[PDB]
Amino acid sequence: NPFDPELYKDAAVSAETRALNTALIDLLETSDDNWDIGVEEARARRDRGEGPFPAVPKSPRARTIQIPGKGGDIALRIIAPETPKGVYLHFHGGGWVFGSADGQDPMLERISDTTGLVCVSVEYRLAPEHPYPAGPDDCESAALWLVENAKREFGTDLLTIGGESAGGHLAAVTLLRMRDRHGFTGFAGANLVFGAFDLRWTPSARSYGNDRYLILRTLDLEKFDACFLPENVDRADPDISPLMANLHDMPPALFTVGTDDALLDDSLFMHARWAAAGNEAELAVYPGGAHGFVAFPGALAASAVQRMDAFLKRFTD
Ligand SMILES: [Cl-]
Repeated sequence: NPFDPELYKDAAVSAETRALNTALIDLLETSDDNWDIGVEEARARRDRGEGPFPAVPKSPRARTIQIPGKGGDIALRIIAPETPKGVYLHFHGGGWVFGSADGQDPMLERISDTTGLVCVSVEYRLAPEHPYPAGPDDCESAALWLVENAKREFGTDLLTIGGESAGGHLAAVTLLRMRDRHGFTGFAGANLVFGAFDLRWTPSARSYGNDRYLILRTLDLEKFDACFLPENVDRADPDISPLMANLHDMPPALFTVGTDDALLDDSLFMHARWAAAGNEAELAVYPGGAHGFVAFPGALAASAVQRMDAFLKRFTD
């Protein structure tokens, strides 16, 4: 199914999806570029709800747990059911530069209500103020804290992980760190939503181009790279590009991606290697889907959401 070539042709893109993408492109090309206004101003504009996209409401159910990290306290954002059936450890996207733990409360609340999972979203340090390995260090600190304390805090030891884009990257990096550095392979499932797994940039990431500002341009990836990775690094390092890693004994994973995404190849490649290492692996490909398409209205996003939430719910009983 996800390798049906028809899935990748223009004909498979619904009228609704094409129209949404066209409007998003226009919206983004009309508004000031984030790289033109600079990082801090771009964050500040999103903060006061002034960005291309309308602000995202915060849940009154959200509460915060400060845990210790290498660079100080790390904020863990919590949305919990009355009786948690497990934990969803979540990492926001934003190219290791933008986004926040409190930037997607509606989604987290939806996940928690449907799955019965307590959602824990991590405020990991952001580049370029705090380049690699700061972000990954904080995500590892969170995962470690959960393994140690989830029973006490939430009355459960069932752990899942997930994230969008750079958050998907971080989810994979964190899984591999927990296995390699701490001998822990106890996560039950991984929700990897259009993540970046090869920071050398896969073919589709290099060739997507900038002529069409559909959420994510090749330019954006190049800028994220410059912020996140010091000159000192080797992008082939498995801690930097999880696609390069030995993937043995990883949890079941769902890879969710649209065909109109610069990072398409990242999900296709990571899926293939995930399966080839002997793990359970599902690839869900959505025709015409933009990068970040699951946040938008419309039937295509709704279908991806149903699939992802059902995937997470599976690991609870
Ligand atoms: Cl066609």
